[PDB]
Amino acid sequence: GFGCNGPWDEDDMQCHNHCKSIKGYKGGYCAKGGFVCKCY
Repeated sequence: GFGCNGPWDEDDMQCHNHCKSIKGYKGGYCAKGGFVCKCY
């Protein structure tokens, strides 16, 4: 979700911006074959 819609629809920036809006996270990217927005 959050832009991570598989290896043909992998919007890392959308995920990153989603993750950065959550207190305590620095960023994010698509993981698990493009299907998971992973925040860090």
